[PDB]
Amino acid sequence: GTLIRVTPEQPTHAVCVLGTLTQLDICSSAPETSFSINASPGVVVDITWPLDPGVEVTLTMKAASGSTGDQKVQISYYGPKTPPVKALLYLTAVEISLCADITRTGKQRTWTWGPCGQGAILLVNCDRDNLESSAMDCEDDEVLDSEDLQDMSLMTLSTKTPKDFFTNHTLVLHVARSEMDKVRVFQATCSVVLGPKWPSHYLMVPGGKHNMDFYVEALAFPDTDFPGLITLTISLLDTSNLELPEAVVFQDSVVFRVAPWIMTPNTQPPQEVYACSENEDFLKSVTTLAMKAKCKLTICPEEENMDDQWMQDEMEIGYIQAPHKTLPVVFDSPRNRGLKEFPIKRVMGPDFGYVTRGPQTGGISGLDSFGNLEVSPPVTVRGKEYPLGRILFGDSCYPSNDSRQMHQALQDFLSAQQVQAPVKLYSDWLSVGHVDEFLSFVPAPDRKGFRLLLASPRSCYKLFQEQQNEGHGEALLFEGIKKKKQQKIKNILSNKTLREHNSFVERCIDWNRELLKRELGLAESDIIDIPQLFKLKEFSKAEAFFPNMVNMLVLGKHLGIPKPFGPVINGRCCLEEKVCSLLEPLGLQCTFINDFFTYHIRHGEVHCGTNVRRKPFSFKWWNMVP
Amino acid sequence: GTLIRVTPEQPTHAVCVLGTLTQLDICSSAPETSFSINASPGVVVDITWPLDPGVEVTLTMKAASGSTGDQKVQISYYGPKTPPVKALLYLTAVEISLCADITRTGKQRTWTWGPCGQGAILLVNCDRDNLESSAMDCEDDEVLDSEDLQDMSLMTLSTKTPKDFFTNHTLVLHVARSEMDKVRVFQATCSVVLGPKWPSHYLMVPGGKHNMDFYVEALAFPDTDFPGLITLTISLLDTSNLELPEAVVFQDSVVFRVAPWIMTPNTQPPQEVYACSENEDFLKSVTTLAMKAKCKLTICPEEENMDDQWMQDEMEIGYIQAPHKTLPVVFDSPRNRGLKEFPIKRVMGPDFGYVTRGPQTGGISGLDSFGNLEVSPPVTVRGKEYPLGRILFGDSCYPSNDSRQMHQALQDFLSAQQVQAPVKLYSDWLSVGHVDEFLSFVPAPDRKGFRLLLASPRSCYKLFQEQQNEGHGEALLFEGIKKKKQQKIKNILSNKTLREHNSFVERCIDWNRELLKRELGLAESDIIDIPQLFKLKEFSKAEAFFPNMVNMLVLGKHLGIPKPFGPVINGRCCLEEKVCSLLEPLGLQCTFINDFFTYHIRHGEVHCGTNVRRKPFSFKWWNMVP
Ligand SMILES: *CC(=N)NCCC[C@H](NC(=O)c1ccccc1)C(N)=O
Ligand SMILES: *CC(=N)NCCC[C@H](NC(=O)c1ccccc1)C(N)=O
Ligand SMILES: [Ca+2]
Ligand SMILES: [Ca+2]
Ligand SMILES: [Ca+2]
Ligand SMILES: [Ca+2]
Ligand SMILES: [Ca+2]
Ligand SMILES: [Ca+2]
Ligand SMILES: [Ca+2]
Ligand SMILES: [Ca+2]
Ligand SMILES: [Ca+2]
Ligand SMILES: [Ca+2]
Repeated sequence: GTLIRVTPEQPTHAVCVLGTLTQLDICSSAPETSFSINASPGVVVDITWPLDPGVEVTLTMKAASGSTGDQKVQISYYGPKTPPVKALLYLTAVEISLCADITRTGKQRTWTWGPCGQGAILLVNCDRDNLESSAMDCEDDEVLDSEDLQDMSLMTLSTKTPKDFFTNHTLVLHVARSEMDKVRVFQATCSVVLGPKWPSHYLMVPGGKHNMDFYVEALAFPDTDFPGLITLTISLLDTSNLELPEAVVFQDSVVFRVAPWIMTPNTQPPQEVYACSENEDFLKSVTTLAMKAKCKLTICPEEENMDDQWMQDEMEIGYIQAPHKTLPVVFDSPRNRGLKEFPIKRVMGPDFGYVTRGPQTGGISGLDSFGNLEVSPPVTVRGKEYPLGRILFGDSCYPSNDSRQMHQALQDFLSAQQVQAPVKLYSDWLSVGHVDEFLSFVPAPDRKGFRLLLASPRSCYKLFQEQQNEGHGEALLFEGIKKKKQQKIKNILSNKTLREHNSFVERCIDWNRELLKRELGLAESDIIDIPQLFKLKEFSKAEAFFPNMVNMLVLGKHLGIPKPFGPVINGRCCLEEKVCSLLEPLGLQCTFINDFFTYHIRHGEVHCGTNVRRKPFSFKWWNMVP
Repeated sequence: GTLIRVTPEQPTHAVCVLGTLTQLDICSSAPETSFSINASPGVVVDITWPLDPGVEVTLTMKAASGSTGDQKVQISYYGPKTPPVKALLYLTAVEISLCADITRTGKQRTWTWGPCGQGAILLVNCDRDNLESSAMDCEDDEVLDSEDLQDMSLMTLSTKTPKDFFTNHTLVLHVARSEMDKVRVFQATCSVVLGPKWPSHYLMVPGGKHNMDFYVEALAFPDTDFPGLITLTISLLDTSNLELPEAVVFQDSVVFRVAPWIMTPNTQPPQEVYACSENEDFLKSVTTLAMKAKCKLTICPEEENMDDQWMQDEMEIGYIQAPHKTLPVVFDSPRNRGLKEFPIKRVMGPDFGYVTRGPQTGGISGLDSFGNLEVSPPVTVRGKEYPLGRILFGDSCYPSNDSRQMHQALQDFLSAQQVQAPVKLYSDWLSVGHVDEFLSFVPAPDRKGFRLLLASPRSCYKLFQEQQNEGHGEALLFEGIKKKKQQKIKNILSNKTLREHNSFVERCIDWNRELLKRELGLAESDIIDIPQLFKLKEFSKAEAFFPNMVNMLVLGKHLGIPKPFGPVINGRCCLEEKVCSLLEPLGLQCTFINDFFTYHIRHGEVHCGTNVRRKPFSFKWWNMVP
């Protein structure tokens, strides 16, 4: 909005940016009734008229000027016996537009969510396209490779002005000081105009028609103290008077939203599998499973591992997504065990981003291991859509001196990525304490296109009771293993303290069942119970009695399930048969992997020993309304 | 939600909290068809029935139990040739309700804004009811006075259980560790159960009917890292098994929203005026003005002042408001000049809260003085209501090496009080740089019930030109003052560099005019221009040429306006006459106060030398939808 005051005493000179509302004040300095308005054909006035202040006169230009004051407005004041008196306005029209991909196609004042929303997207430049640097590309103030610009967002300044216009006007590009530490802007022809050191920059623009390209990268993910928006503004300054200060004539802005970090559920098609190298036959089995599922396979060796076999736990592979660019990004967990370097050294790289949260020298729990970080498949809940699913992570039921939690910095980060609205589940009853110890998700061809699997002592008691009823009470759990105390179905069933333990575990699992039902919108027909016994040991914390079968590797329809070594009835482990009877009808393929004397005995299973990069959702996160 | 699994093998025992959904799993452990359901009259089952898993059985109790298992459910399984087989469920119904003033009358799972919203309110306990302490009451972990509880929010736990119930159950009260540093909870009969040191506490509750009262205070205002919600939860634990861990049976919560700090515009009725004590006749004039406006008057003496006369600038008196309690609260500015102690020592006190932001040892601007902090009267803008008005504060147009801004910590705080959605205006062209240097708001009996006053060189040129046209060109500005270079209207008008300066100032004021028009919804008919000349001096920054009349004390309809000492035409200063002609038709009373050789010459005026506590809005902030 602009109000030009017109004065018969002296002509006025004004600039008019096209797309702006220019109005006239004709009354303030009127002489002494009536006025008339004559203007050159480039000017459209909307409004032989009386000198009433309340009546509005608006001026709109159709085209940029070819020279200063090349459009004219003449206001004629007159009365009953007064010769008409003229006020002169000389206008200069210019085109100043700051453009970005506000419609999110790859090419209002605010950023809005959803399919009818508006607002451009910025990716954090947290990958490493640069040769032999150890840093994410956005840690310096330079575009070091041409490929790096593909991660960046394009913004253009179009101007159309007279050839001499910037003799007396200057354009400045700026960002609030508030936001300068989270963005960097390069000018193309390729060097920094805005960023952490500099919140504004004077542009060198020639008169006429000109187009100037900028590349923009984010430096920070949305977080507790950063909602995720960055506004960049162009200001047009009048520098006509050599004594007087600059005078802002016009401001325009674009508002960017920083891309959130997004996880991928087990129901997204797998692309690449990870584990550690002893476990040679364990590695054989996942190697064939990866082959069957068409996945690239990467392995971390003893040298790099530093003895760390829990490839599930230091990292989580998500992705960031903008209309121009989608890339995988590793969330590196602060647990900083022997795998501490793996995400940094050879998961971070060309088109593979990095991020980490939490204290890095100590201040951590078991529940900060990313076996305690999962996501549901897409779900709709009492009408609210979660088309990227909901992050799931384990916690206690209430905070006590003895309870554990994932570090608040991690929880806060996950929440500030609004788009998979986290749900806290109860996992602290488990010795290790990870949600993957009692749940998994698998694809299914019907209902909602998945099933929630839950560990279930109920199902295993039922299974073993049926076996006994059919005469197999002497059947031995742990047939196979040369150095473990074997146990008969009869004695398993008659052990009253084992049954009490498993009643307590069942309760803990039931509590979460119902939590997932409420928060994820599940009916029982969404859920499969997997026969699974547990035992309490050390602080009354639960570990698995036999290899924890729910803690499986999901590679499409190909499943890597820990071999339980259950009672062999008619030539087969009945646990394996029960699992197969439950999952094969969904068209899933179950391979049972011996993880016993390498994973199981150190309190984890196949899922705990592996990790998977999966295909990002096709649904665009910005088309959600969180 | 709860799913009880029933088993003919063995009876089950369950607790049922009234108001909860209890469902039965009848199929899982059914024998081998059909089942029937018989229950005692206290139990209503909703559901001679087939053994289909998908058919749901729900159980609801109407009354609390008098003893354990005093309600019964019996499930009869049968078939074609099978005698009916019974499963037994023994239920114990209890009443566990956590209550607060969720309807906001003084007495869903989420806090919601607006007149049909829900959610209780918590005040920050940032006043000082305690005798001779220097601290806000919420800095310790004790209720030291009975009056202190009036600032606190009541929350009640009602329970109705069997007399022996808490033999095998325990209740715990908790808050996330995330939120414990921002709340404190006392138990009444009076000591702390929850707070910064403790996130949970085991309640001692007797069986039967019991009611336990808690008092809750907030410790933090909503801010960048605190959206302003605090959830407190009660968990019911089963402690029946002496070996096994506690087992959560039921959780319920109340969600509190912390009251935001709120400012009061000049259109709110005044209650108390502040200034500093030399200025004896300045003090006389405000003393009479306060008297006319029925205001208490408090004065800060030379000893305490430390030479600081700018009582506008260290502090801003707002208020916090809950259904049970409203109190004034002083926002103490970090400028920490000679008035540094005044807000702490004798504005903070009984039913007068305190808050401060920003760095306190150095790191400040002129624009952190609270002459640069104002609010508009209530306004509606293109349909959006701002029923408490919009905070207004001064800034530059873009950040440069030479621009100033209010400290980000202050801006962030003001924004996080969502309820007066701040607007940044342009004040950095002014030497001192405060929005009060160029705007004020006054009550008016018509349109929107106020006018925006703006300083206007345009109006003063017009005024002086008319004077000259009427023959008064020799009239002297500064008639009155014995030691200042007087100046004739003729020479004022003919000074071309003065006119250039005032053209630039006009532009800066016009820019804000239009900003206020957009952001506040104003039409010109909302706005009065006040004749005012400026001059540029020192960095081309604007100061007032004569005492800045817009910088006035608004006490209802009684105005304390700086005496301009303008040209005396027909026995009166024509500036004073012009102002009176503009404001008297609105029914305002103008007193012109000589502030010349005490305020004006040190770059400020009457508003700058004073401060006002005003009446809080009657509209309840929580009934807004920000
Ligand atoms: C399943 C999952 N995500 N698991 C990680 C759990 C195993 C791991 N084990 C050990 O640290 C360990 C050290 C020494 C002896 C035995 C086990 C863990 N607790 O993180
Ligand atoms: C109008 C308003 N809110 N004013 C405060 C402006 C005056 C004050 N003056 C001085 O500090 C000063 C010191 C020494 C000599 C003259 C003036 C200020 N700049 O804060
Ligand atoms: Ca770079
Ligand atoms: Ca890059
Ligand atoms: Ca790490
Ligand atoms: Ca890249
Ligand atoms: Ca994981
Ligand atoms: Ca206290
Ligand atoms: Ca108090
Ligand atoms: Ca202070
Ligand atoms: Ca009080
Ligand atoms: Ca103020």
